[PDB]
Parts: sequence; C-alpha cells; structure tokens
Amino acid sequence: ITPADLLENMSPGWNLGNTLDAVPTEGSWNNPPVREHTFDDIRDAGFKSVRIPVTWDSHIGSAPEYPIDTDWMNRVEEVTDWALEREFYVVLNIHHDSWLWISRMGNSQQETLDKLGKVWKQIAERFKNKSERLLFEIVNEPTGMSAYQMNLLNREMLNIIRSTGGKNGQRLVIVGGLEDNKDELLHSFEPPDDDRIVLTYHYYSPWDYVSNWWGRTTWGSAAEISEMEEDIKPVYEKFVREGYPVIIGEYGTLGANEKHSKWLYHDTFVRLAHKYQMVPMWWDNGNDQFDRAERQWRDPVVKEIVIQAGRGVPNAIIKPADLFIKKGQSISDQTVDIQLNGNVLTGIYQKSEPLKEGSDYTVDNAGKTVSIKASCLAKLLGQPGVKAQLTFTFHKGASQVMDIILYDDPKLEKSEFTISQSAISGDLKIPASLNGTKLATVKGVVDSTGRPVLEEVWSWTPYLNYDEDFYEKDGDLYLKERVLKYLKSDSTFTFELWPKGVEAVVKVKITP
Ligand SMILES: OC[C@H]1O[C@@H](O[C@H]2[C@H](O)[C@@H](O)[C@H](O[C@H]3[C@H](O)[C@@H](O)[C@H](O[C@H]4[C@H](O)[C@@H](O)[C@H](O)O[C@@H]4CO)O[C@@H]3CO)O[C@@H]2CO)[C@H](O)[C@@H](O)[C@@H]1O
Repeated sequence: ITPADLLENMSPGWNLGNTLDAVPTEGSWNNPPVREHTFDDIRDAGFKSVRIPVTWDSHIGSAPEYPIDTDWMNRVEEVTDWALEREFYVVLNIHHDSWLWISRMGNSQQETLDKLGKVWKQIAERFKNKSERLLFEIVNEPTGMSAYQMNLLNREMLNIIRSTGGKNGQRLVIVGGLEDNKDELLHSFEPPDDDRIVLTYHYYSPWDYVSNWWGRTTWGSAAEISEMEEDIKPVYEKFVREGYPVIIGEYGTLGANEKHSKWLYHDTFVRLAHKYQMVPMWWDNGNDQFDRAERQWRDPVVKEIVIQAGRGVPNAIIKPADLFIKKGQSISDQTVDIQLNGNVLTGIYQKSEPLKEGSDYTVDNAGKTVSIKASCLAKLLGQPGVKAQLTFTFHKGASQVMDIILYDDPKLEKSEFTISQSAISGDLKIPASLNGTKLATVKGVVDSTGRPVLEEVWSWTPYLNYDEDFYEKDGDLYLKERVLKYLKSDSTFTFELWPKGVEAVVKVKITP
C-alpha cells in the first residue's frame, strides 16, 4: 500500500471525539454514548474514514494479567463494527491512557511496558479477524518517556500485534514520535522494521489561532500560509516520498469563530495535506462541528470545504463571509472578493432564488470581484441579526454562504460589577443585548498599573483565552471564575466584538 493508495482510500477522515475516550467512561464528558445512526450521518457527509479514540484505563483489571472488562470490550467492538459496516476505514487506538498511566514509563518502565503489552495483546486478539479497513494506532500523544523508550514501545507493541498472526500479520499499524509531534517524528523517531506501518502526527498550528488565545482572532497572511506549508513539507520529503503512508490523526480549529479565517484555514490545510499525500483526520469533540443530537453540522460550509478539499478539489473562498450593516447607515454598493482557487462563479442565490447579474450584482472580467448593488442590499435587509444569506455557487468545490447581518450598538444593562474576593463562586454573568454583534475576544487590564489582569500567567498581553477565561452564551457575556480569582484591584475588561471596532467595556471593582 502506497501513500497514494492510503490517501485515495481514507481522505477525508473524522474523529469520534470525547466519546469512548472520555474519563472514566463513555458518556462521562459532553457526548452521550454514541448512537448507531451517528455513523450513518458521518457517511452521509462524505467522510471516507473515522478515528475512534478509546481510553481503556478504568476498564483495565488488576495485575498480573490486566484483564479488560468484558462489557467494555464488547462495547468497543460494537462501535467499531458499526463504523466498519458502513465501509469506513477505521482507526482504533489507545487514547488518554497516555497520561492517565502510560507516562509512568519514564519512572517505572518494566511495570508499565509489561502492562501495555498485555493490554495490546488483548486488543489485537479481539480484533484480529476484522477486515483490512481496520487500522491499529499504538498510542495517542505519548508522553513521560524518552525518545528511546518511545521507539522501544513502538517496536514491542508492534511485535505483539504481529505475533498474534492471521490478518494482524499484515494489518496497518500506526506509529509516531513523542506527543504525536511532527518535529519528534522528523528528529527523534525511527521507523520500526516493518513494511505495513503508517506514520502519524497531529497538527494544531498556530495554537493561539485555533484556540482563540491572546486575541488571535484571524488567520491567513501570506507568511502564515507559507509557514503552514513549510511545517509539513519536510514530512513529505523524509517519509512520504520514501514510501511511508502518513495519517494526520488530528487537525482543526478548537473554538476559533471568525468564518472567513476558519474556512480559509481548513481549505488551505486540507489541500496541503492532500498535495503531500497525507490523510487528514478532523478533530471533532462533539461541540465544535457536527451536532449529533440535532444531526446537523454547526458550520455546514466548513464541513463541505473539508469534504471537497479532502478529495483534492479546491474551494473558492469569499471575503467577507459575514457582512455587517449598521442600523440607519447609508447604503452603498458592496464589494465581495473571491479567492477562486481555479474555480468559476456560476451564480448567487437567496434560498433557491437567483440574483440578476447586471441589476442585482456585477462581476469584473477576472470573475473574482463581485459588486452587490445598493438597491439589492436594501431589499435584503428592523430587528438586528442575520437578515438574509447569499449562496455563491461554483462549477466545482463547495458553495460559499455570506450572511447579511443587521446590527446596532450593543447595550449592557449593567457595565460595572463589584466582586468580593472571599465570595467568588462560579462565573460572572454580564447580561447584554448584543444587537447583532458577536463576541470576538476579551482583554483585561489592572486600572492602577495598566498591566494584564492575568500578568502572573501571561506577562506580555492583556488578552484572555477563549473558553478557559471567557465565553458568550445565549446572548450574554461571561468571565470565567478563573479570571475573577486573579483580580487584586479594580480592573477594566474590554469585550471586543464583530464587526471589528465595536466593543463593550466592563469595569470590575474588587472588595475583600
Ligand atoms: O468531566 C465531567 C465534565 O466533563 C465535561 O466534558 C469536558 C471534559 O471534562 C474535558 O476533559 C474535555 O477536554 C477535551 C477536549 O474537549 C478535547 O477537544 C481535547 O482533544 C484533544 C485530544 O484528545 C488530543 O489527542 C489532542 O492531541 O489534543 C486535543 C485538543 O486539545 O481533549 C480534552 C481532554 O484532554 O472537554 C469536555 C467538554 O468540554 C462535560 O461538558 C461536563 O458536563 C462534565 O461535567
């Protein structure tokens, strides 16, 4: 099996995150135990492969044999079979065991490695006779051991798998370096002597963009795009063109919410993975992309981008993706720029009704610049929010959808809060009427000094981090308890919104 064969068979992939990998068991985190029909839903979307992370920890019995709980093994087989019966290529692994107990390798190798061997022999034996579309991944983000120990661990677990024989003699086995890190793979890793292995790494760069840390709310400079390619090209050069298939076991955004950047990031990364013959598997923890309960994608466009790009089909990208019009403003013609990426604009629709080229909109000769006429905009537009959506269709690749959003100045019922340090318990709710605007990022500054509220954590910036420090929910703004606990004296928080330049300033007073 060549790297090209694996790409053709597996790209694009999707992770069943925070499910069988949850702790202590399936359903312990934000997703319930997976329903069979979720795999039908992922099939409907067009993914060719799924990764099923599994944390075995609480289901492993005592020394010396470490028997895996029978009901758990039955459940993992049930879920694995559901995926396989939908003709997916399927990745089965050992997941959060990596830090729950495997990272004891450094301090206690002989006991830990013995235990891991007995665990993998049990997994290998149960799944020995499954079709070749099932792949084994030795361990997720391995840590707490040397590079030498990592290479030993890969070799020993692979030997155990091979030794069970039958189809496990030829089954694809996925290995990587420390922490599934790309640089470890390139510099400390050595491939086991085996001609049926696949190499892996995870990719989440830039971390502060994908996680919306420190106010890094956009992505896509020429340098950023160049740096993304230069990141992964050496893996192609050292391994792929030497015949090693490669799986990017996880990639994707982790809270970043700006549409244009998110779409551009996914199209760019997946196209680069495809170019260099690496299978991209999308990280979905159940909150960020596919809504399993509603059985719908929270961002259908970014999903369609991954589906097309993962098949080697470039997607056109429009800017802006969100058009903000302020209540009362004078209306003029609106320019939308299109990064065609080889594609051809075939129309612009509202619902399934087409706009008229000439009177509703015009295009330049290149076909990459669209002017939506003011009179058309006026018709599409008194309550704030998304008033209309324009769907740009292309001959090939995903459609682009532009929200036309009416907004007005956000209003807060209360913009000053007093907190007692001894009485802190849970997040601070800041009721708001955002009037069509959306939360982008937040910074926090100590009034008397002008220094960051979180200076003891991040010295160089006042900007806070999405989710761990702040969030928006049901139209209200929140500061996490974490932030409140760092407050020493009166501070000012700036909630920066979309559209760029609109913000809401909140003062927080501190008492004992
Ligand atoms: O625990 C009860 C409580 O759980 C809540 O669910 C939380 C979990 O508590 C929390 O541990 C979990 O954090 C996940 C995160 O969502 C994943 O995106 C992340 O994925 C990792 C991946 O596993 C690694 O292989 C990879 O390389 O890095 C990515 C990204 O970091 O893994 C972490 C766990 O380590 O998130 C859950 C949802 O917020 C419930 O919501 C709550 O109701 C429960 O009371």
